[PDB]
Amino acid sequence: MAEPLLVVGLGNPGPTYAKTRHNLGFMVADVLAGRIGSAFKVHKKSGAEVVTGRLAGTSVVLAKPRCYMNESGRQVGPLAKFYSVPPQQIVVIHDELDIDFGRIRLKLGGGEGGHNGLRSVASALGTKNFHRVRIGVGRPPGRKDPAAFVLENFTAAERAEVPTIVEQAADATELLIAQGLEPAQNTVHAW
Repeated sequence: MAEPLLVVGLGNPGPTYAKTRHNLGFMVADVLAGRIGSAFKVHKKSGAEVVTGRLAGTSVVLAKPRCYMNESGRQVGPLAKFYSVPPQQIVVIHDELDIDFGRIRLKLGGGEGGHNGLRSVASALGTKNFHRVRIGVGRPPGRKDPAAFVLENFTAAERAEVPTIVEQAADATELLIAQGLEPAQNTVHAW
């Protein structure tokens, strides 16, 4: 019993892109893994960044693509096969325009803000079914698609609810394994 679930953290390491809101995966996982007693291993290929930590009780594998979102779908595929884990019931932390910054929504689907980061993985797996966690970053105001704006942001307003996301993300991820998704998504909708 107790198979290591695959937790995918969406990160976009780039020249100016490593300082954006697209680095959620490895930026948030850093502090939570450090506390539980977990170090990150660099296995450059499909497992560029992986940490095995156990929250709630069961040990899970948190993988972060250190490549661009374009290449993200190419990371999960081979990695899943190594540990013989089904890439169906996976959780992926990612930023989306679905809601404003402060609260988050964990939902299964892919067609809002980060189309490529959704498409890359969805098209590679040949299906959706992924229940990803969407961090609300708001909808960048403009006559152009947020696609262009979300690649470089410096809005002090996003910083105000950063601590709020931290507490929610760290608690919800553990409670997810502890009981289920309902208690978790109810809490992030309550606070």
